[PDB]
Amino acid sequence: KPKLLYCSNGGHFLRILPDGTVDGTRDRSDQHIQLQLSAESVGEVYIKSTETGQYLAMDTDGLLYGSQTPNEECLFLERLEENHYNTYISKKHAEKNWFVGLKKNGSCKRGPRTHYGQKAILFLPLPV
Repeated sequence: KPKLLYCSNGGHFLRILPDGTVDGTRDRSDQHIQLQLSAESVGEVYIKSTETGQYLAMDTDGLLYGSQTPNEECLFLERLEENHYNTYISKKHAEKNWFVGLKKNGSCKRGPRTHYGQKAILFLPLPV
């Protein structure tokens, strides 16, 4: 079932825009925040926009983007945290601890600018 990913940092729902950009919005009515998570392996997931069919991904520099096709840069390691929120780390760059994150202003955070402990990397999955 689809779901929203609420980032406690700024209170934004993760959004994958049509142009391939990724950010966050507080507008629960946005059509680009309905995400479908599917697990390849336990703890590994693809995050897809049901509206545009794009997959969340992170390039070799830690930049989040919307990929029109599923590839290895779209695989994320879903990890439950003490607070019961989820952190999503790039599987491809897991050894760099590059997480999916949103700044308090709703803009995406770059992988290298993120690290555990940050409120920017905590997302609460909400089944629609």
